[PDB]
Amino acid sequence: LVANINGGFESTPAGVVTDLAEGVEGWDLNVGSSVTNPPVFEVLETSDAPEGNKVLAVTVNGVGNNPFNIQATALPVNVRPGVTYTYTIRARAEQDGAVVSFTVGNQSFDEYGRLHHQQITTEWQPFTFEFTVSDQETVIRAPIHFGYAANVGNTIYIDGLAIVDL
Ligand SMILES: *[C@@]1(O[C@H]2[C@H](O)[C@@H](O)[C@H](O)O[C@@H]2CO)O[C@H](CO[C@H]2OC[C@@H](O)[C@H](O)[C@H]2O)[C@@H](O[C@@H]2O[C@H](CO[C@H]3OC[C@@H](O)[C@H](O)[C@H]3O)[C@@H](O[C@@H]3O[C@H](CO[C@H]4OC[C@@H](O)[C@H](O)[C@H]4O)[C@@H](O)[C@H](O)[C@H]3O)[C@H](O)[C@H]2O)[C@H](O)[C@H]1O
Ligand SMILES: [Ca+2]
Repeated sequence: LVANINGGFESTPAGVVTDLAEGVEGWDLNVGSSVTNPPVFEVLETSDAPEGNKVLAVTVNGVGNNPFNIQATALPVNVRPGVTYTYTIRARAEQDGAVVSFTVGNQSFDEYGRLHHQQITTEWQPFTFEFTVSDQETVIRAPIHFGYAANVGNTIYIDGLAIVDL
């Protein structure tokens, strides 16, 4: 059982994402208002997909006030208080030098854990951490943050988010 839905983008038709809010089931891709140069989100069919046939590509053309202004959040993430989950995802970038934070938190924005400010290379890597649901929440979120200025001009690819009981 996986806590998150559509973790590998296989539920979504290929193409540029034109409905950030609802166009990728299991995810919210809304952009913060402080961003003035829009990013591009695209579900890509590709033979190097770590799983299945699709990945999500995020082209960062500019940043805003906080790195969370360019983001992909998995939701809902269905969990149980007390349980420790393993988070795993695959990521790479068009150019070495990209930076991503992989986070999990509640609908209050309190975080349970993160992998902070990770360097992303041109080759796929698994990024993994454990976290415990430490409050009473059963429906949480998994925000991925791309809006670091180091990413401007780059494209970050993600696939295979799986949040699983340890
Ligand atoms: C967390 O602290 C980090 C710290 O930032 C690091 O520097 C450090 O080393 O580690 C700690 C954790 O151990 O920071 C989170 C934000 O991180 C991102 O921005 C800051 C940057 O330094 C960092 O690199 C980057 O990853 C923060 O979560 C954010 O919380 C925002 C709300 O903040 C309040 O409530 C939670 C409290 O903890 C804070 O003190 C309060 O100010 C929240 O902002 C809201 O975002 C809305 C949009 O949301 C959607 O898009 C962004 C997605 O992240 C989100 O899932 C989507 O739903 C917007 O509409 C609101 O107006 C805005 O307030 C951010 O979404 C959330 O990511 C952690 O709380 C904090 O512990
Ligand atoms: Ca996939």
